[PDB]
Amino acid sequence: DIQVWTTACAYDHLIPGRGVGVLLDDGSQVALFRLDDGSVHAVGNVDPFSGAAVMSRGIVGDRGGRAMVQSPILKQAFALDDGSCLDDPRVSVPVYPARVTPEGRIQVARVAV
Repeated sequence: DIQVWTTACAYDHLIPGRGVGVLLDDGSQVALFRLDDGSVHAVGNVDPFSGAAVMSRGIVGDRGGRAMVQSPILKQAFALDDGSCLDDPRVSVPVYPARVTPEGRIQVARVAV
């Protein structure tokens, strides 16, 4: 595995709970969120039911303490940690490594060979 990092933005430019769409080096589309605990999480931007590129516009919440985003129309919950649909175990979005560098830059990786 190699991680190919795309720099999203300055940490202090992302408001907690307000997702943003990020384009990775290979064209993958990502929904990026910062949470109240300071963490950043990147999941697939495409709703896996409708194909709508709108996940970044979803509402961040909790399900039994577990951080999630609800898709905008269909209102289905996806865990931010592993991209699993919490409402339908057979469905998921991809999850992408996401970090904040010591200097305060948010990056998102895709994994390549």
